[PDB]
Amino acid sequence: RPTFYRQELNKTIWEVPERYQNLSPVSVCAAFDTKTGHRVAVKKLSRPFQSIIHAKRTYRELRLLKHMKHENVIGLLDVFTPARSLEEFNDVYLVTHLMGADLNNIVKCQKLTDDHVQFLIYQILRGLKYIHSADIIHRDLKPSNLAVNEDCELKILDFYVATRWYRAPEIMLNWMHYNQTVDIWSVGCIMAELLTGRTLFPGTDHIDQLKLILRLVGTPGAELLKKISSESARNYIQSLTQMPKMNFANVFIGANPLAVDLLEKMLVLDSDKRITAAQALAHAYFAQYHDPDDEPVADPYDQSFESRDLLIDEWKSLTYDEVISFVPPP
Ligand SMILES: COc1c(NC(=O)Nc2ccc(-c3ccc(CN4CCOCC4)nc3)c3ccccc23)cc(C(C)(C)C)cc1NS(C)(=O)=O
Repeated sequence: RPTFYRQELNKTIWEVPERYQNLSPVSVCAAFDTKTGHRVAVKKLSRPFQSIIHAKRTYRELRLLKHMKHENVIGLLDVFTPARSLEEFNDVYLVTHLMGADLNNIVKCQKLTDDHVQFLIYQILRGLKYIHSADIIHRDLKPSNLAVNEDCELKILDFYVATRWYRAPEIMLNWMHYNQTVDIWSVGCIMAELLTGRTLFPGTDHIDQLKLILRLVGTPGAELLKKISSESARNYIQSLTQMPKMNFANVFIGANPLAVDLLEKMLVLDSDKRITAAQALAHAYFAQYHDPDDEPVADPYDQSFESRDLLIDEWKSLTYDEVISFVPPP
């Protein structure tokens, strides 16, 4: 067992191994990992076991993070707790490599080259293909959840920019039966923003969001309309598509034609018709980076726990097991 030390950061108590030094708030903390000389990000979970909902969420994140092993996806470098036993186990600390900045603090400087956009979007899709192959959906893809380094290398993460502006319409209409391309829609909005410099759908409330969206991708067609069980929902989406339509070409004039073609494939109202991460990676827009032999999928992920209703203490023990069973990668 390592030797921990306490400290208070912004009225917040932090107890971590001496290994991590110079903690700095960024709850998350940036630190210097003495074992490697590299800067890392340390995330302390709020009140992990305060409720059954928190407990399961805590477990959910540890398991998922313990399984993520992809260049373009946040990975777990270390996980610890000051508690010497399950009895006193009450805090969880997770560690990952510290990244330079968000995709938000990188667009507030100047419009990126089309080549720069190709590379960034390619990495998002490469990461997304991986996460999707583990039967996992992000649901909150946006610039603030994208970490990029000095080498323009990207990693996808989730902080527990406007979510809604990158949110898929079927989610704001509460159609509950979301498919993975819900993330592809977000990617489309992101890519649009990187190419034009501006937020594609800058809505106030979600209603305004929906309206802006439908005026661009068009009124729901017959084919999509038949898959909507609810009649009030069927009518509602139609009521929201009463604004003077707009076209793609127009909104992305100037951009690489390959780029606008891909956007027309991501920004499709009917989620069943959106291109997938895998297909997208093979799009000619990415001819320059695409490699069928270096776009890995994930090992089968066991999330049978999701369909479980257990007591807090059960979730807490399972989580504790995961903490002690952690073995750092090479
Ligand atoms: C919320 O839990 C999830 C996490 N966890 C997660 O993202 N956790 C973390 C998110 C963010 C930082 C972080 C914070 C700040 C900085 C430093 N910033 C970098 C940018 O510049 C400013 C400073 N760097 C990293 C972390 C650091 C250490 C450990 C975990 C961290 C990841 C994922 C995907 C694999 C699908 C993406 C899904 C969920 N969802 S789930 C399992 O619940 O379903």
